[PDB]
Amino acid sequence: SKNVVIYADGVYDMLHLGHMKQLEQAKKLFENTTLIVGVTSDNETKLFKGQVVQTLEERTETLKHIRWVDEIISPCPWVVTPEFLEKYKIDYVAHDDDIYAWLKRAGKFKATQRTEGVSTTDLIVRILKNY
Amino acid sequence: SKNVVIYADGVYDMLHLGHMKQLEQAKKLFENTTLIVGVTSDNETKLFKGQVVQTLEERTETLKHIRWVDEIISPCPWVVTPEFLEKYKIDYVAHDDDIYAWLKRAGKFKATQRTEGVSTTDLIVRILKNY
Repeated sequence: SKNVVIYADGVYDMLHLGHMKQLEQAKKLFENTTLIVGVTSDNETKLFKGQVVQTLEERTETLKHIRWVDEIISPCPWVVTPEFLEKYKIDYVAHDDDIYAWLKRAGKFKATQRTEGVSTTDLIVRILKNY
Repeated sequence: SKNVVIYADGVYDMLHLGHMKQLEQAKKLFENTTLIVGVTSDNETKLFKGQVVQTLEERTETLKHIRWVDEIISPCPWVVTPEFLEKYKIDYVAHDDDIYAWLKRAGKFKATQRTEGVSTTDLIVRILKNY
C-alpha cells in the first residue's frame, strides 16, 4: 500500500508517555506512513498558550529520539493552512480533539487521544508525597 | 558487516535527553547493531541505589518509545555475569564509567557518556526560578 503522510503538531514540552502514545497512534494510523511532527515556537506558545519550560531546541532534540517520529518541522506554524498541507504533501492531520472543522470537512483530520496522569508535572506531585 | 549485539542496563528513571543520547551512542557503536536495554527492578534499585520515582512498568513503557532501543530485558539483573552475556549472545556492554574490569579485560566494554544539566530534576529547578 502507498505511503500516507501524517502531520502532528504540538508544543511537546517536557515530553512524557502521553505524548509518546499519541505519536505512536498517529504513526500507526495506516500501514505505511511518514509521521511529520511540528514543534511550536517559543514566542507563539508563550503568547497563545502559556509558559513553556523547554526551549524550541530542547523540545525538538528530545522528539528526535522518539521511534515514531519520521520528520520534524521546527518551528512549525501555529495554525495549519491548506497551503501548508500542499507544501508538505500532508494527507492527514493527527491531533487531540472548531478550528479543525475545515480539516474534518475535507476528510483530512484523524483524532488521537491523550493519556492522563502520566505527565511530567504529575511525577513531581509524586515525590512530593514522600512528605 | 555482521550484526553486533549491544547491552545497556540502567534504571532509566524519568528518562531525559541524557539517557537518550547515551542510548543513541550505544546503538551507533557499530554500523549494524541490536541494542538490548536492561531496566533494573524497583526493589534492587531502592536497596542498592536510592529512591525511584517511576515503577518498573512505567520506566519500561517509556523506553519502548525510544528509536535506538531494539529489545528490552525488564527487569534485568543488577549485576552482569559472563553467563548473562552468553545467554543473550551479548558482544559488548555499553555503560557510563572497578566492577567493569572483567568486561574491559575481555574486550567487551564500551564506554558511553552522560549529558549534564538536561535531567528532569533540573527542569523543575528551572520553573522554580520563576519566583
